[PDB]
Amino acid sequence: NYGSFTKEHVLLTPKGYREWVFIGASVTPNELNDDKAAFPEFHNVYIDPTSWGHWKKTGEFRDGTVIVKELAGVGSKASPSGNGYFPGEFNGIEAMVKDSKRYPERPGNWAFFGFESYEAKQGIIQTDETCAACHKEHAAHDMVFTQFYPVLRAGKP
Amino acid sequence: LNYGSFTKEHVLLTPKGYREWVFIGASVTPNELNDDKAAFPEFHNVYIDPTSWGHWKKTGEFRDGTVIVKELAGVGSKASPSGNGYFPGEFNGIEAMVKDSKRYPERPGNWAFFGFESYEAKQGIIQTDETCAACHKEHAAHDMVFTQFYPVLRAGKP
Ligand code: HEC
Ligand code: HEC
Repeated sequence: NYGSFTKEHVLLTPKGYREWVFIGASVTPNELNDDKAAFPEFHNVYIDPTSWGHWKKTGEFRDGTVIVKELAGVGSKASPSGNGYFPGEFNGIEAMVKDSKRYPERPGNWAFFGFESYEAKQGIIQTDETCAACHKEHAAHDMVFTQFYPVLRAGKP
Repeated sequence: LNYGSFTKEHVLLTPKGYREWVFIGASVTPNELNDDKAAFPEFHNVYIDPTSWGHWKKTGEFRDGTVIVKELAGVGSKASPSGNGYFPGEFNGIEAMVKDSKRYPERPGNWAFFGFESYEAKQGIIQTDETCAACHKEHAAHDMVFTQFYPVLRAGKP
């Protein structure tokens, strides 16, 4: 079980998630979003190893699934490989945890967490309006935007 | 504990399970920003093997036996509920590089670079130094790897 939680079932700030299973990266640069992306700017997304094993067998997110979206800045727009976007420095993380026992009234049993900094002890749980509304509305599978996770789409049975 | 499988002629066999290796960073060179034909289209998701990641945490150096896989994917869209930008589509192919001072004593940095004809190919095709190493040698921040674009590596070294 890769998440740890407070008494009130708040996700403690994940550690070592960069050693979890990467499932996809997207980029919303500030310069293409009126100088402020909602989630600036590169997004590197990870699912915990245990939930990955379960996804390879079921194509479903189990209770205990932790997904971390790590934000990084655009570091440059041209390299020897051509023009585009290339990452810079880390900016922070978002996370979501699915758990029908801890979050029985949350849409999809998912809890969404923001993090004040990489130094924070624990996440801040989010109201449904702030995160779950957009994800339920538009994500291809169980409030996870799998249309942007080719690792997931190719790993499911 | 090495992650590269090789023929007897030291040819790297097509890496399997590298999507469970340690992701070190992602970039994108969209076709539309490169004359409709990027050199490596389009998203690049880069992995380093778990043993060499463990060694990199300790030393900030690539051990003998390092395998790095660059997985290419398409731009699947440019707009999503999160904003405008680039979002990946389907998998396009892989590039790889393997460090080995005994198998590859005459290659710059002892790196062998491999292209792969498709995801079905049994093995890679080792590349001449002109085709890959020359660019990597000449611009990569560290030991022919573009660590300026791998924040995972930079933050994970001592
Ligand atoms: C990516 C995200 C992830 C990664 C898993 C996933 O479902 O994709 C997490 C854990 C997370 N966000 Fe989310 N989000 C949105 C989109 C389109 C993507 C994938 C493409 C990309 O990386 O840009 C996400 C969309 C939205 C959004 C639409 C207006 C809302 C308001 C949010 N997301 C809000 C939140 C959170 C509230 C602070 C939060 C903790 C999220 N998302 C977590
Ligand atoms: C990315 C790459 C990687 C990942 C490791 C790394 O050093 O970044 C591999 C294994 C690989 N390529 Fe290379 N390449 C270049 C640049 C700037 C980046 C990182 C930024 C990005 O992802 O876009 C690379 C540069 C170049 C280049 C400059 C003109 C050439 C000709 C090549 N690369 C050629 C090759 C290969 C020849 C077929 C090959 C097997 C590569 N790269 C592997």
